[PDB]
Amino acid sequence: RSGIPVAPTSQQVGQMYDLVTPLLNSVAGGPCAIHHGYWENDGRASWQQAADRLTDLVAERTVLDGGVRLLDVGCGTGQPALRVARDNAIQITGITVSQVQVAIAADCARERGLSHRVDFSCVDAMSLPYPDNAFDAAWAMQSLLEMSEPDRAIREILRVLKPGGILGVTEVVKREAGGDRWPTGLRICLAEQLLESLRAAGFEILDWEDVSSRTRYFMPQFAEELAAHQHGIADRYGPAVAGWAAAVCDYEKYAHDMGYAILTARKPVG
Ligand SMILES: Nc1ncnc2c1ncn2[C@@H]1O[C@H](CSCC[C@H](N)C(=O)O)[C@@H](O)[C@H]1O
Repeated sequence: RSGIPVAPTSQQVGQMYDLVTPLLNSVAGGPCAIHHGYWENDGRASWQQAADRLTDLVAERTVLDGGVRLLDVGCGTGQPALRVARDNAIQITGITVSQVQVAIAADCARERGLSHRVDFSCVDAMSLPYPDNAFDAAWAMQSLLEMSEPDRAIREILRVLKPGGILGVTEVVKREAGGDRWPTGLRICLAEQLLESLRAAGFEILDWEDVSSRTRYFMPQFAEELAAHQHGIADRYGPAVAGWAAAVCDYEKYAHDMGYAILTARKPVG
């Protein structure tokens, strides 16, 4: 029944990422995935490696052939798009509200020799410039819950997908109804609420996988990485970034209530 509970504007979100990007890159050792890792065992792989696994799982579910056009909704620094573009002859349109991320993503594309397959733009997902029925597939890897009006973005994605087009969504969720923003600033949402918003917009749900048991290593491991780079965060990156950093390192107060969802949905055929 209930959908995504519904905040910062898209410009404000872009600004926050403009500010925090250099810190994330520093922690990661370069432009990085900005999503949780997925582990096969008891947390052995680095979070970067585990994040690449998540990317690969999403690509498996969404890139069904060569020669398709894919919209990466909230593309971060473009690292996941470029990972997939290395080995898939497809066209990815990556959109983000952060001009810092656009610039980094486009440079990375150039450096890697992948700009024939991937391009990046500063575009608000709540208002897409694209015609109806433009894309074979889409990703929203931890982007929908950052939006002021996620339902609006979901309807736009449905609009610009072709009939039968596939959407893959990942998100940090409240694992279960037992026991509103997380201390990191992320909107609190159940996977069940995300599903209901997708359905309500007109998507067919193909699959939901609750993978909370595979991703639980992320917050502790990323916090430890962050803590190494924590000196002078407030003076070097600004107080907003310092507040966010403090929240991540405070993960023991809340992360046990978090889980993770991989959703596959499609625009009805026609
Ligand atoms: N309204 C909006 N329109 C487009 N992108 C948005 C948006 N609100 C937030 N985002 C983007 O969503 C991303 C969240 S971080 C996820 C990044 C990427 N999908 C990854 O997996 O690495 C950021 O790039 C942020 O700028």
